[PDB]
Amino acid sequence: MEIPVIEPLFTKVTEDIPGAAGCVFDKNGDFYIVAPAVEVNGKPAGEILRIDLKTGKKTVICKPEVNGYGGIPAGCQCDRDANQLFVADMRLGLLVVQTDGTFEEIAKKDSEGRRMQGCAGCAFDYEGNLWITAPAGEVAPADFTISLQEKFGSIYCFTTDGQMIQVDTAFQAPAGIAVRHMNDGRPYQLIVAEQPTKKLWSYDIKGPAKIENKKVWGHIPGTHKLGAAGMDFDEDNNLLVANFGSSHIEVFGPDGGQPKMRIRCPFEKPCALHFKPQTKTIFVTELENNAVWKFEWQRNGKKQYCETLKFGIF
Ligand SMILES: [Mg+2]
Ligand SMILES: [Mg+2]
Repeated sequence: MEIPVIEPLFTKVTEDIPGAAGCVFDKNGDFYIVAPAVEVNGKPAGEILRIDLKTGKKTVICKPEVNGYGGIPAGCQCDRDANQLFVADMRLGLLVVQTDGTFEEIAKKDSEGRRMQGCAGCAFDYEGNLWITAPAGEVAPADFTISLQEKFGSIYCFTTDGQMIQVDTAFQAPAGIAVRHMNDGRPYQLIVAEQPTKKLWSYDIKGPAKIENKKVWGHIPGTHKLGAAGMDFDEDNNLLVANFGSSHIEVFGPDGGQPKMRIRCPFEKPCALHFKPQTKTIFVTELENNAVWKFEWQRNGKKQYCETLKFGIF
């Protein structure tokens, strides 16, 4: 059982973005990168940037900061009803960021009164609930910590009613995250990457912030220390998963298990992925060259929540 590999042509899009992680298309087809970077001394110096795709030129729209504590934004999703970005920050929690660069911190505490943990990945379901991974410890002003060895990583659901609910915990560095939907649009499965354990986990989604039947859903190949990072579904509900401790993007079928195909990259350390809406084009961030690339996949992406806005014919 050798896993078949393809080597499509990758094209460089932009470069020199230290930590280039989360990326997203907004409702105008503009492209954003979050850059969870620090300065030499270690002070957070996170950034959210917009990329001109015909030129690769970059524009910093936001340097998140709260009480002089800098952000480490890592993951991002675009909203549906308003063109605004929900941003998962490893120092600041969940931010909502306008295209005009202004932002709001969403929650200092969760629904049980606990201080919020720093967040990394997030995925809207089609009902507008945001599922979030939190591999960091408490948000600032607490000292930064990371569940790369100890199991204090957590999962949240930020519901359409405005509740920040912790739905599971005791993960070792949860990273990427995605929601599988049935053909009729109902959220069905939550998939969570547990980065250093090489596991992808699945839950049955029974409602807003109600998940159960947790199980190991997929295995990430590779012998290195870090496995899965970012992930996204294609329109057939194949899950593409950046394998950080490698030069590959893994492709799982709807049934999980072992990858049914691997995509070899011209670089190590793939981090985040995102389809361009209505195209087969996948954008990939990677931390060997701190750069962004694109390549063509075999079919279009699964529509993100922000693509599901509909309007009465009147
Ligand atoms: Mg649990
Ligand atoms: Mg993505």
